[PDB]
Amino acid sequence: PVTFGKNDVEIIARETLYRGFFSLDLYRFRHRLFNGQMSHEVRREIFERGHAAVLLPFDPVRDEVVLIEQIRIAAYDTSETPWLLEMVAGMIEEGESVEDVARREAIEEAGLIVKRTKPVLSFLASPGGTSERSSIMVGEVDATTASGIHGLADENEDIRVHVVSREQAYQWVEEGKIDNAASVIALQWLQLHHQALKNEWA
Amino acid sequence: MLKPDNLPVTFGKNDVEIIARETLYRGFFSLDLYRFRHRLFNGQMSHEVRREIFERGHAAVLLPFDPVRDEVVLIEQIRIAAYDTSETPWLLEMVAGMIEEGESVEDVARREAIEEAGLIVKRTKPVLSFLASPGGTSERSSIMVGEVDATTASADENEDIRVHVVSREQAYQWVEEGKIDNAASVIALQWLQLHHQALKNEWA
Ligand SMILES: [Gd+3]
Ligand SMILES: [Gd+3]
Repeated sequence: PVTFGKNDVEIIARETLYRGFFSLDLYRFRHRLFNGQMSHEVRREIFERGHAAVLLPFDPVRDEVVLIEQIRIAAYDTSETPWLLEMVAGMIEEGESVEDVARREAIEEAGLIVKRTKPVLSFLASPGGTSERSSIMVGEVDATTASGIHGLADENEDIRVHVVSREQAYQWVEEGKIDNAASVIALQWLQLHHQALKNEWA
Repeated sequence: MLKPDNLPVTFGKNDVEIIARETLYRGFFSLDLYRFRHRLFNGQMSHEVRREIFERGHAAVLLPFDPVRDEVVLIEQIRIAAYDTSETPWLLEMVAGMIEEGESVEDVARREAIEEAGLIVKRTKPVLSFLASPGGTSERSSIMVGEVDATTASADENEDIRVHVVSREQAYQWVEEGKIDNAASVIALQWLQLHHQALKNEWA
């Protein structure tokens, strides 16, 4: 399929336009046109904010899924509410594995202890404006042991756990009641592979 | 009075308030800074919270699908941002384009289908709209499946965009193996692998 590779691109230079907690970078480069020639200097503004580790909490026996609720203001302007139904996830720091970063966040965010995890898919949220990459992973868990609201909240990441059936969470995806990238993919992947997974596990 | 809309979530837009939006940087793509407060699940009010948001505009995505031949039309194209975490910045994607004032999702989809793939979309169908990374971007992409005729595959941006026609099954397998890892394509192709027989019957 794809022809060209990293030797077909010459990155002239990069710059940081802004730098707070997250940075916005500038990539200047030239590449192979599909007709064989190189292109002029091309410019692209790239949002650089690290890579993500995701984790789909799935209870094989009960055939349920554990969802995480929280606010995401970014969603405000194009959704009925900034509060979203999500998967477990954290930003991958220094030299951490996605597996660990994912199991570590399953305790913190949903108070669950993942037992047996399996990789799903690794995607780019939007190659057109951000270098961010997400690795999903499916994780076996007992829905029954989820935690609840925190009396003394984490205003940074204030979370409310939601436990629903596998089949339902999926309809919410099809219904548009679950529209963040990580969730839709993971849940879509589950709908296509659940029967095989319930048998492999349990 | 009129009853409140339903929410599969606990709080609505009325439970948070956006104090302001300072601006960190501005290009054709801006980086804004939201300052806001909101209810916590413990029933209390949060102190002021600041968050950097990549304002990137919103897109229109189209999945070129040939029911009768059961093929899909892909677009190959470079996306520098994948350089650092991919073996190649050249990705296989769907027909997409930015939606701007006075334009409907279906319009951009139909327009971009001709200038990127040189295909003429017949019947279209709303599949699903998703948020890329609500934790740092406001971006939103709406998807549609476009009834196409793979033989008609062509194309304007040809030196900047190469079109590939493959069968549904081969495309999906490339998502499974990771040869297709961009959100728009992954979400689209999975949806299709779950509905094709019904879509083929519908457009039959
Ligand atoms: Gd955390
Ligand atoms: Gd265009």
